[PDB]
Amino acid sequence: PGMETLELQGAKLRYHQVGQGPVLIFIPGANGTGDIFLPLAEQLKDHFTVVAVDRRDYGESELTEPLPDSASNPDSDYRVKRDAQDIAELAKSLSDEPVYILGSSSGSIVAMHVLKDYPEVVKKIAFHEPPINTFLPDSTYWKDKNDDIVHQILTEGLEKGMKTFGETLNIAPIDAKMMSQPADTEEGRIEQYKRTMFWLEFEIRQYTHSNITLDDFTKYSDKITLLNGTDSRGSFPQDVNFYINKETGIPIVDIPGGHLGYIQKPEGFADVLLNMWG
Amino acid sequence: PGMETLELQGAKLRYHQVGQGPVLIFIPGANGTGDIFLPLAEQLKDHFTVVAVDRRDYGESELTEPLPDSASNPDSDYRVKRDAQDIAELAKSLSDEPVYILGSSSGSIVAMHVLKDYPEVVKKIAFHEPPINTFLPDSTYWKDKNDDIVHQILTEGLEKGMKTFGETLNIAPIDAKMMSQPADTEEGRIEQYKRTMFWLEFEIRQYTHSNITLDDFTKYSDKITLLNGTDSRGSFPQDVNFYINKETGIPIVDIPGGHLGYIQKPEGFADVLLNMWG
Repeated sequence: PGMETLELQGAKLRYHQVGQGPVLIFIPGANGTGDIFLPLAEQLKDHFTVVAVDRRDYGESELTEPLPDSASNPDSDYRVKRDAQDIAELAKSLSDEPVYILGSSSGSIVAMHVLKDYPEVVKKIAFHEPPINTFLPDSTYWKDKNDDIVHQILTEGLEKGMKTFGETLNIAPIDAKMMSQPADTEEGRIEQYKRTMFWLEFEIRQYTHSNITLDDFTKYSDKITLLNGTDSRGSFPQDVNFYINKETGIPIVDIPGGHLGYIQKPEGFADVLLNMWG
Repeated sequence: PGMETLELQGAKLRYHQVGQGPVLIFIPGANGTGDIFLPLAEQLKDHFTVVAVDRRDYGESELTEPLPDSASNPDSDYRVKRDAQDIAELAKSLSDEPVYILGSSSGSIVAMHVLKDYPEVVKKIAFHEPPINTFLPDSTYWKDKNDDIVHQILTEGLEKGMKTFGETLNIAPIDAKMMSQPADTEEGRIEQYKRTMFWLEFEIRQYTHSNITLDDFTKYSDKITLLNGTDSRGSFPQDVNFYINKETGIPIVDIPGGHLGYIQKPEGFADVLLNMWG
């Protein structure tokens, strides 16, 4: 709304444009959207054609293709180079002459890569408070500090909500210890976080309130066995089975282990499945 | 163990298979991957052809089409129905007879939908500790609690996120205040958290250690201005501009506001820009 569109490879790039005169392209930082520049643009519109971009991963811009799987790697250069190319292609569609460019924060980093890889579109460029470290002395120190902070923030946020969730459902301590144990590797721990966040957004609410009724069980009563772990007593999922059994007559079979008894006590769990179905 | 693949609409479904005899399909819960059943499958492989599935969004399975946008909706049934469909088409591809099926946790919910919508593929089925609340007398209490845990993770990321911006970028706290001001609708707040998580994983490490050298600046030193805010003195980004200035001679221009001075002091910011470029 109020925004123009430039279609590029993998994205529809949306930007605000106001004013008259030489093109001045503003590149946003962490918020990623050009609206943060509109009060500044109002002050400038008599001297520049001000262009404030939503970078392709943000705001009203939209990817038309998924990012490469490699983009989640901390060393990936795909996004920063693609953002820089976005600016250069937006510059050429708006002007035949080199333009004015200002980026702030990560936007200044994009602007450095515009200058490096497409200097032909740069008349003048400004780097407002850039947080890049690569050329600093001992830049590995700052790279490692950033990698650590990101790791800490992501992993710590989920463990709080995962404790609360466990206490709500009265999951046994044994079970909660094991379905929250952090993976033995670096990539194992990241995949855990991604897995848990997908589960939170896309599974737990959708599945636990899905359209199942007791009528759906009684039709096929003779086929159903309900399994409660002998080490997970008092937890919410056992109450769910207790209710099904109360209202349908379908029997509960007790089985070793807790909520994860199939991995906690494999031989014991198996023995019971053979009792049932062997 | 190499996994088997079944190509379905929208996904390559991957699964482990061991043993002989009637088919027995294990459906995983929140971890989403069948490998959690491999010790149990070893106990049963003399009696059943054991099949332990990676549900299509997890593990070695892979989507071949994006998830629908509406899958994010807490009331969406796309994923659980598609999960149940996957199991039934797996059963038909493995066996001309109805098969044995066991799901645990959210996998037992998938198993309920398999029995409900594809009863013809179920010989016998076990629901191990299901966390579904829909048919319970107090469903609403459990459902509202789940929505609330999910809501918790969102709002804790919001406030931890103000701590993130000031501690990842090392910037004055008034600037981190503005960078983390809550969006003014709930839908906007959900997008805000996604935008912070994306920036945290996909932007800050990749950009702040991208391949810019001081030689890249000296080559176009005449085009470049470094911008430091007058209200954000002391921060790491100003230290970066100080180092660039020290090594290349490129001038630093002070400009009103802090790290976000273009919106904090738009007319003071513009006046400086016009002295540089107007």
